[PDB]
Amino acid sequence: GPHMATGQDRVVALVDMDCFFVQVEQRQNPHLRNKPCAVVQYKSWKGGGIIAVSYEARAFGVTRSMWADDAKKLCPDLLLAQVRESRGKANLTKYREASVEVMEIMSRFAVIERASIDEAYVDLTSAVQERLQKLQGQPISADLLPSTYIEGLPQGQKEGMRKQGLFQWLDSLQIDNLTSPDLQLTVGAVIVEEMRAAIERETGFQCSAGISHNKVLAKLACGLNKPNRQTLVSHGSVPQLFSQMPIRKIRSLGGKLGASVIEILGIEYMGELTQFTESQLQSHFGEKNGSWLYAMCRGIEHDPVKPRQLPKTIGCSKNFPGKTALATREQVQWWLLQLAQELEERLTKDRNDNDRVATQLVVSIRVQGDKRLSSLRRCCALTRYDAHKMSHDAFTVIKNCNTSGTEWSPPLTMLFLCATKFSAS
DNA sequence: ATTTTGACGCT
Ligand SMILES: Nc1ncnc2c1ncn2[C@H]1C[C@H](O)[C@@H](COP(=O)(O)NP(=O)(O)OP(=O)(O)O)O1
Ligand SMILES: [Mg+2]
Ligand SMILES: [Mg+2]
Repeated sequence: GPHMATGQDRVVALVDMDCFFVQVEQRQNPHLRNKPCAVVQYKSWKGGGIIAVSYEARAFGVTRSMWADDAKKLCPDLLLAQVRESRGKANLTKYREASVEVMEIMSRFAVIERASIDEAYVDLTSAVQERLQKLQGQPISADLLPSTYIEGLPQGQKEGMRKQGLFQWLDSLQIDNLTSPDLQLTVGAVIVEEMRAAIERETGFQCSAGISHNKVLAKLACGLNKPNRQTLVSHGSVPQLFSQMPIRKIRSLGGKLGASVIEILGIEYMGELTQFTESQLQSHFGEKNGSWLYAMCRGIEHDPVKPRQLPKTIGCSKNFPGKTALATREQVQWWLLQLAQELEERLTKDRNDNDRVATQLVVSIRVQGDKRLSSLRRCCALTRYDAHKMSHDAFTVIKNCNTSGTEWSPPLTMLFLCATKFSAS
């Protein structure tokens, strides 16, 4: 009763860009706007691999991971934009720079945690408290929430339903109680509307957002009404929402651990987890996972929004599939150099922009035949931003993987260089 | 022969 926490202490949002790389290319090239279109990497093999897909193209069944040649069979008028290639490899600079544009706008509203190239969590608890004091007991108008859905409502056309639900929600709010979690979430949603409007005004990019009491629910909420909408998931919405929510839809449960929860417990939906004790869950999934599941299935999570706007590592990777695997010393050294040159460029820019220097270089390879993604992953000192030195050091750290009696055996199917362990500069 | 990343957990 009175002593059981309900995980309603924070307001957390997750903002995620809609079909991000596609919007970057559509801003650049107006001919692609409002069209079925996709972003691809490479072009020779089956037209290139798709990494982002506009919503118009998704209506035809185009998805990420599809070869463009196959996507064209589903959507003959599909337009394509190709990722830049530099030094023989895909170069994602344009998208990293566009991400910085968006993150810098979001950071004006609150401290953000960069969760990926196109999404960030926001802890709005303080901003909501400030806005609630500003409002001075004033009711919140539906006009302040023009793109907000309230999950679970209405109860008891698309835009018509959205407005019905929002009206039910606002009608039910206790505006004069500044500690009401539902009121706090609603003010959070007002702020997120302002943030999303700022992003669109200042970059041209549209996005979706989730507003809830924690990161997992905010992330889940964000996807419920993509694109170009935001969704509020209240604590009270959790039992119904989770009662038919596949376990795999919750962040971190989309892989092996989620599969094991389903198999071991004989359940399908997140809400079914409430029928196990914390000790039972810890017994099957470990102390950490068990406690996390016990709270999460009740809508409770405590993972903080970490104050981190910049990536913690800077890496460069290339696969060499099938017959393109690297089989000569000259090939291996040339490609290590290419990767190191891109890495040097990004590191030098990072040092100038962000007042830090990486101190460790991680080298990873895969050998043809090896079932593992990586055959070797070894570190060495990163003491100077110099591509020839980094490539020589990477070769030094991997040369013993070569069985060859000038020849490289087994052929290499992947090279990877990653700068880590940043210090202030 | 989707690829190119990037955060975090385990031992
Ligand atoms: N498997 C992959 N490999 C490479 N790049 C990828 C990728 N998945 C995504 N990206 C890149 C390309 C993506 O544009 C970007 C963000 O990924 P999302 O947020 O998961 N998907 P999007 O924003 O496109 O659509 P929406 O969120 O509206 O559903 O990351
Ligand atoms: Mg996105
Ligand atoms: Mg995303």
